[PDB]
Amino acid sequence: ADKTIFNDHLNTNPKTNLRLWVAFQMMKGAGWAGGVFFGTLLLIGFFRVVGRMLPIQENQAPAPNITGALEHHHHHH
Repeated sequence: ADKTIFNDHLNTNPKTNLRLWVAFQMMKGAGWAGGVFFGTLLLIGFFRVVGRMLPIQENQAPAPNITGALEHHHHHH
């Protein structure tokens, strides 16, 4: 009893190692990297930009304002 209806041991098996390597790389790589990067960036990125309107404007303007700036060029003199 040895090879006949037995085998026993992993015997390295390149096919098994290859699948394990690719599986881990794809899972951890695509999942973690792609998941967190693409997932978070897209979620928080798009939501934060559209929601908060970060890109320009924001809400107001640190400028004194007072009452706008110029409705259509005026002159009080």
